[PDB]
Amino acid sequence: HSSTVQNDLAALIHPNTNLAQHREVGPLVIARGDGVRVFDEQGNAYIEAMSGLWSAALGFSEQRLVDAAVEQFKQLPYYHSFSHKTNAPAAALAAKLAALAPGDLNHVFFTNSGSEANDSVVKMVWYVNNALGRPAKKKFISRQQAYHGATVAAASLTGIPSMHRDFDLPAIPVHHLTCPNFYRFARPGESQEAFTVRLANELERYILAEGPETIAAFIGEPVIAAGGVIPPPTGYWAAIQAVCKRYDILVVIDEIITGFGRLGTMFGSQLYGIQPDIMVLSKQLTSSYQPLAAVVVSDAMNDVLVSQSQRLGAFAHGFTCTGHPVATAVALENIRIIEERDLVGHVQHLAPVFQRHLRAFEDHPLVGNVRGVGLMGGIELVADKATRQPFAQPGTLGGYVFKQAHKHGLIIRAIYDTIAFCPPLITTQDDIEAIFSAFERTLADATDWARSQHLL
Amino acid sequence: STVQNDLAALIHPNTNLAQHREVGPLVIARGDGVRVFDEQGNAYIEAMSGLWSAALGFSEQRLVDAAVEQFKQLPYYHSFSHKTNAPAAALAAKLAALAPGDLNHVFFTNSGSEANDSVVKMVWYVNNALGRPAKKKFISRQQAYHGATVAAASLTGIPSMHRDFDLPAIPVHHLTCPNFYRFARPGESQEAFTVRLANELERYILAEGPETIAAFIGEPVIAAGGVIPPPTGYWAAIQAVCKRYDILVVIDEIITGFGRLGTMFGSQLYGIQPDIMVLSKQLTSSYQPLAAVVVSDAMNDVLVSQSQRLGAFAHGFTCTGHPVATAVALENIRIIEERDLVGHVQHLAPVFQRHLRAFEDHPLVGNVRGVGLMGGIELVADKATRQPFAQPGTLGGYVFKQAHKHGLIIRAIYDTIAFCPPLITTQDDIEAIFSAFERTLADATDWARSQHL
Repeated sequence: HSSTVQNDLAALIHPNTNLAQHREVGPLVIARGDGVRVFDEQGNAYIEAMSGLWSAALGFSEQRLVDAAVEQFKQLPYYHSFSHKTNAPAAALAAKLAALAPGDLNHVFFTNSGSEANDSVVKMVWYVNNALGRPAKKKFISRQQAYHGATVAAASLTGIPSMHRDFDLPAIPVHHLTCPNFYRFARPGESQEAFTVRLANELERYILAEGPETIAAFIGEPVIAAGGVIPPPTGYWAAIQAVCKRYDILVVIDEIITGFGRLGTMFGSQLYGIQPDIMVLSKQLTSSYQPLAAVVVSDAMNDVLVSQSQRLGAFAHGFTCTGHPVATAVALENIRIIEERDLVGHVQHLAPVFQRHLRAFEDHPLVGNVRGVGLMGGIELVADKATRQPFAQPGTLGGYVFKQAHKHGLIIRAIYDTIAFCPPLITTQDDIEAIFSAFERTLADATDWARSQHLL
Repeated sequence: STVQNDLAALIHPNTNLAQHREVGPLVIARGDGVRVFDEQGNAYIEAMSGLWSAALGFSEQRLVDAAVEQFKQLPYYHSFSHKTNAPAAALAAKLAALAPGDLNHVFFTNSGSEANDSVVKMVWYVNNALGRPAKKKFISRQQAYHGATVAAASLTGIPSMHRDFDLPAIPVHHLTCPNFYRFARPGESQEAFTVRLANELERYILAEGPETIAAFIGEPVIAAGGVIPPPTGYWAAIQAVCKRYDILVVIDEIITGFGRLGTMFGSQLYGIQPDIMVLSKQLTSSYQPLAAVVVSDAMNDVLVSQSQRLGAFAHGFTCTGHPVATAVALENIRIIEERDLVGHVQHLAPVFQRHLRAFEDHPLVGNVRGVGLMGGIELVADKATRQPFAQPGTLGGYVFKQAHKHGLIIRAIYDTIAFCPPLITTQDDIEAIFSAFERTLADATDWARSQHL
């Protein structure tokens, strides 16, 4: 027990942690960062194959981000954006994001987190529809296994059952479509194109049952990340958009994870041909070196927001650190770096090698499914490959892989019994070989451990 | 280029977005102690510390140094799945020690809004765990401010924050605003007002059913709703009622925290023992986005017992416990303690309050109120009848704009002028503030005649 461990154990409530287990096993203290690696307090190295929380695009020791922070700290360490006040980095970053975003996504509202951002979206949509004299048009459509944040509103949009348990969620009008997961929900011999068609029919039937005039918006990640790295089936996004367009339902695309090159395009929306009305960004926006998120909205949306100020006085919504000069300065440098080094290009060239390494595990006895796009992938472990069936208590094996991978210098994320990989954009071919080498040893240990636990 | 960029692409918080297209932004470029400078080089005394937040002013190098030091070690890591970092852990322990009572467990967020949102979820979670599914309603107050997320803004009780947002969206009741000047009956004492306010709460609980009411939330002093200190005895009475019906007491110190009222926490000044305390703003002087929820041992025990059967506390933000933001909070608090800035406020408060009170007999001023280094000057149309103006906020709106021409940034809360200067404010700064305000108020007296009110 070091000073940090004693302090942690006394006083710190951990997010997304088994708080009871935590009292027994205690924390793992991370002390230092170096490229795609982080080091614990004892000096052990770990390849961070998840970029932290899908977030650390430029790795854990990019000096240029520190420099951008330092530069801005010396000018103006803090000011707000209320009552017409602004600062240069926020304004520049707004314009940058307006330019990068497809279509007429040209207006930016800043928050600290993805959660706050999605919460802001819910409020904006309600506000807009009230302004347009459509009081009934307020319901959001999401999907099972979606993740959209942790505030009451955002977590309501979230569709992972464990994130709702005992939190009285959803607490706002939300309907969750089935998870677009071909491996799990496709019928025998059904094509992806046919699955897409059923998924789109599911959406349309729901709209018609509820009444289109009651449905304001659809929200979705291009690829479902925290829900188990589930890429969409072929044609999914074109079908979903066509239905939304037919019934005047806003399309809200959550690129909190997919944004800034993760899928081999700057935004996942480009890869899947999505034209959002609203796009939400965070994480790789700053490599999480600073808390920042952005809501980008259409000119149409913005026009309604503005027309509301005409009759209501002010847009009565904001956070203290909305537009923080340091956080936005860091985002600007982060984006400069991604463009200048063509890291989107790098991902396109690295993706096939990353995916090939993933696919290598298809024929493993424990592996039921492998899936991935760009530089994000998942390996789902199952009890029986024939019946694609999960384990007695899902997450037992994944939980073990998560712990055991540490002993081989690897940090991954277990989503129940799916192992997730989302390495930094600066990952090299050599880093990939190191990751999967370490994972192969972990999976060997797991194969042993699973037999002695009589799980298979 | 900043203005063109702003006008093209930036949706401003808490701004008239239509007016913004016409007048455009004011670009703030540089900071120096209690001053900020625009792009054109004009100086302004920031008598609001930004948003009640910049405790150590706008150019404290030690905070930058703490940030830089931490950036070079570990610029980012998360606190999920048992992971931790040294600053987060140290800050948790520090806050656990500073907080009164058995407030010993800390959960970190980026904002006050997220923090209060977390509180709502924690309370619901705990009551579900303890087999009380109906016990979920929050009690707040008119003019309260608790944040801008759907849930937090629902707790907020400023009507303009709800307009056209379909809020509240969760079970909440708003008590009358504890504002003696405004809502006392003729010749009523503060002690009597408090008694009615406490009775109001109790009778509401009994009418709704105590088994449906989970928690009370309140700022010790209502800040954003118009710098409204509680009436005498208020907090003792409110606590007694809450205790009687097993209603959690949640104290929002997002603004009052870290010396603002002349004690480290406002809870100490007013003898409040919270079950839950919420902190932000002055926690980092807003140099980094950070907030903290501090909870009792009892609360925490239930959170822990839930992990035993659910497998996880299924709540978190990416930047929960951010090593840089927490590092900065630690240094910020170290600085407040080392310089005894709580002590500084105690010695400066009487001078600050005296300067405020000087305006009591001004023709435009109906009421002056304040505690510690927070104050408000409420402008009215008639001092006799304590009556507001035709459209509230017209005069205050003018004072806000006009003060800029005299190098002063304040905040207009409708027609109440708010003052919340940095903890590092000096006696000289105070004289400069009120000097500039006196000129502003003179301009306002002229402007009010020509507008016929």
